[PDB]
Amino acid sequence: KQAPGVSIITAEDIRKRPPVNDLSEIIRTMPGVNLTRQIDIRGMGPENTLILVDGKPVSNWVPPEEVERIEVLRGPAAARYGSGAAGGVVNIITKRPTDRLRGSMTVFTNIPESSKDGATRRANFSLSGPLTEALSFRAYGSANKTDSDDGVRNRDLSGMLSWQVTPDQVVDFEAGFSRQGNTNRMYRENYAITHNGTWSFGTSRFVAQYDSTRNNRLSASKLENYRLSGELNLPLHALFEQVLTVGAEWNKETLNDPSSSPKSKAEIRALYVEDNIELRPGTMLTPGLRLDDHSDFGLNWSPSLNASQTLGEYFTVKAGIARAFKAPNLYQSNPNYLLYYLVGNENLDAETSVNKELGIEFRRDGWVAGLTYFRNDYKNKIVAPNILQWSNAKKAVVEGLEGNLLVPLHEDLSWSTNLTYMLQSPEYTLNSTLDWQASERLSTQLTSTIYGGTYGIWGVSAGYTFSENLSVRGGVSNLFDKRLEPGRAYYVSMTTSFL
Ligand SMILES: CCCCCCCC
Repeated sequence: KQAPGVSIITAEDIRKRPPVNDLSEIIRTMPGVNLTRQIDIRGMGPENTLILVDGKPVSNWVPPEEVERIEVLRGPAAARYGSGAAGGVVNIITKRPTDRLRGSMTVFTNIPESSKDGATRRANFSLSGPLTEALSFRAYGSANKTDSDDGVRNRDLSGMLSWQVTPDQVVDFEAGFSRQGNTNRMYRENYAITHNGTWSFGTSRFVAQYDSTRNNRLSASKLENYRLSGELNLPLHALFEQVLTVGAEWNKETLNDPSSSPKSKAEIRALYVEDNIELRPGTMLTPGLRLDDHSDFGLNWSPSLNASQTLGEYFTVKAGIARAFKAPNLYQSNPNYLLYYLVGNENLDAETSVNKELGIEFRRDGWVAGLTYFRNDYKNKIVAPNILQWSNAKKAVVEGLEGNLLVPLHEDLSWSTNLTYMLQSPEYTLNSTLDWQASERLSTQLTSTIYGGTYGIWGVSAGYTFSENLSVRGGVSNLFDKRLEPGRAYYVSMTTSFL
């Protein structure tokens, strides 16, 4: 669940700690992740956290209760994903069509104790199952209302049709929309086709994708992405046991917005090679290189080396180093667009960064303890300083510790804490959870988050499971109503399902 540079959140994790709005509320508890309200990894800023859904990029994403696992990748091992990934990758993984029919609903409602703060109700479903020996489907969708504190609506739906062409091949057809109101409106639609083959010589995954997004204003603007993607994984035994991965991306984004020659385009080509090599049982060496060619901005090399060595049964060491970048977007690279103003800038350079990490983990008898040092050294962060202009920031450093501790206090009691500590050119967060499996069915959390001048915020949380079909969860957040961010608030959730 925790290792160096990488964190994993489970359905069971989310299910115990229902968010109020989006998954950022849970993802921010992972080591090296803050909200600044958008996800920020290892100090690097939001614009360098990359958000994929089933490995596909996207620019509440996914109903929490529909998420199977969230994978968080930080720092060097995340360079491979290109621009937007210098701080790392959040990868949100969904539930998938199944040989048997499957429904779930969820209702959740969070009521602030202060009427100043505004209440939330959200609501979602997932249906999945077979049609045919060769066809399977899965639909999920959500509706979300959040009153204005003295509101805002979201609706999304996404469908997947899955076709088993062969026992060794699957195509996925996907499509759906998200819509948001409150005036400010946004409508987004999405199409994808996916081929996954398992072959004698390894595996393959090709992706086509289209995204539109329209935004209305208190004038309209439309954005569209085309993507193509190929990835091979070929295990080899030559010299040493290893798994060669080869991958290519092609990417077009178009923007039309007559708040400013109203159209703007950009194409992206890339190759990457990672080779994960077993030098010896217990030692992993994993070089890789990624070429990103940008239509405005030329070429960007992102070479990386990562490695791991085991130190007996109970310890492991991990280090890596990698170059990474962020290319500017169409708003920032084009002087004709003015936002309120701030102006694009045709002579912008891409942010570059050299990200280094080194960590140890201990693991024994349900005990887990990791510490990781990181240091990122980055250049031309794009930043806003009358008519202002997007600019390149001068050099900077980030450096922290990530720690993760997990302690079984008893068979059905466990204590867990997650630490993030950085200096930039000296703050820390601590996220802790005391968990009690009182019964098979009954489950209890105390949770705290401590910022550091330092201050504290504690929640309590309870859950009961009647059956496969029904379960219930309820909780107080900000127990002690610490103010001078949200006050104390009561929430309650019900999940029905017919697996
Ligand atoms: C099944 C193909 C649907 C394509 C819709 C295109 C709308 C512009």
